[PDB]
Amino acid sequence: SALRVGTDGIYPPHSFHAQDGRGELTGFDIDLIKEVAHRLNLKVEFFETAVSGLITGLDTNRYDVLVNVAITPERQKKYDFSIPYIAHRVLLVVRSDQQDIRSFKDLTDKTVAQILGTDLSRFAKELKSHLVFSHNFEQSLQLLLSKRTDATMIPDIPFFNFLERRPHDGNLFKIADRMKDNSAVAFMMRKGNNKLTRSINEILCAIHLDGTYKKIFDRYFDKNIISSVPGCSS
Amino acid sequence: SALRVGTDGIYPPHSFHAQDGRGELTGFDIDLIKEVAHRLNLKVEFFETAVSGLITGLDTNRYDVLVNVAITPERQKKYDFSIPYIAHRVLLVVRSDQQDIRSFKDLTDKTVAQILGTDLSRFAKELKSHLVFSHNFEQSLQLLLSKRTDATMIPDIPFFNFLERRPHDGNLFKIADRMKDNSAVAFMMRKGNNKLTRSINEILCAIHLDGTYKKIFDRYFDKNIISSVPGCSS
Repeated sequence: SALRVGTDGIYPPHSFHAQDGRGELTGFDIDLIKEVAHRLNLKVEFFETAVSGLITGLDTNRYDVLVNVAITPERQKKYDFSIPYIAHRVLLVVRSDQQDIRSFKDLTDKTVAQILGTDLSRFAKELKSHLVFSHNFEQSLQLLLSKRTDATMIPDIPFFNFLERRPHDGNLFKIADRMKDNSAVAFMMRKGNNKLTRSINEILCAIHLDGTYKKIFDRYFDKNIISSVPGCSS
Repeated sequence: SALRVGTDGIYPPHSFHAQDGRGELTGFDIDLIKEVAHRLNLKVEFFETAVSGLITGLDTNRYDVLVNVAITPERQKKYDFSIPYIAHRVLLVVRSDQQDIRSFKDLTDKTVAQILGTDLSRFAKELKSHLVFSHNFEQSLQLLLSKRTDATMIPDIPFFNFLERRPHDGNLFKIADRMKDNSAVAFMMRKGNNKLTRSINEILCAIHLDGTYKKIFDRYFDKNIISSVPGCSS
């Protein structure tokens, strides 16, 4: 019996292909949902889709779980989430010599790279920024480097992953601003299978309690920069 | 229409009576669930009940939500939880001149104060401590100070609250040990109460986003000492 998971595998360190993009799907969220599946005695099956098509596949029952989804009011009304399993902080990233962008408000009438069909893309359009649509976070940062855009709103997790992979490029960017709060991130499912949701939850707590959560987290993130969520009790 | 909430009102800063016992119910978790009920146009009705009977009362349908409950896999199997709204850290507290307790393992054959029917009382019993059952955290700590017990396992929130009330007392206690992670705390409901749980989650999100959570949190806690949990994103 299968746990069907939708992802886009061009998003290190969440979901990506080993061997410089040529081998097996791996990443924090990939390893976690695999462990979840393993402990539920389910066969995991992955299905890879461009981010703008991820929620559609969930809606039409092509798969049953999406990974690394930020909880928002509208999504909570329409879908079921797991307990949060990580938190990210939205950053405003610019070239290191940029001077006229000091706040999210400053993005009005500036050129900003975002991913089509994402909430940060929606935010940028609402600020009356000028969008250039990228296919993932690596490309948003490349568009920023190359001067196609003057900023990108990007969560900390993929930004710091880029600095870890490309340290000599780090000096070309700076954080101009950050959201005042971090954001809970969870697995997202269609409403109406409370049973699967409660099962994933119980298993996520088990994974915290036995040290496996910390193992997987420290494989992919630096604990001094990226926030974890609380553990559980027994 | 009512939201029935079970609580024991002798647990500052969570749930306690104003004017040293004579006034209305107040505290962090009380104000929070009042705010949630208010946004749902529900009248709250509180059912004061000793901790040993809180979960019993929920099972008995005497009320519909319990506040300040630690998530455990054994509870996640049997009950619905809201998204977490705070975290605590379990501390092993002894008198500052206690000599032979340096780890939870050292509690075997020690006398320890714990609250009847709690998970931490169960853990003390598993360690083969000798149990002195206490009626609440204040009594746990008073048992310790008066040398009627030699330890108590207590979460940081009520332990700091005791010190805030007694600011020359710092040096009467020491923290001998602490759990390795903090512990997610949520509202707990009967299993299958999925529409109430979803409503509470939506309202908790809304509270995090409009600054209400921060207002309530800061009324009761020192943000440098007590952990909050991640925010929801707009």
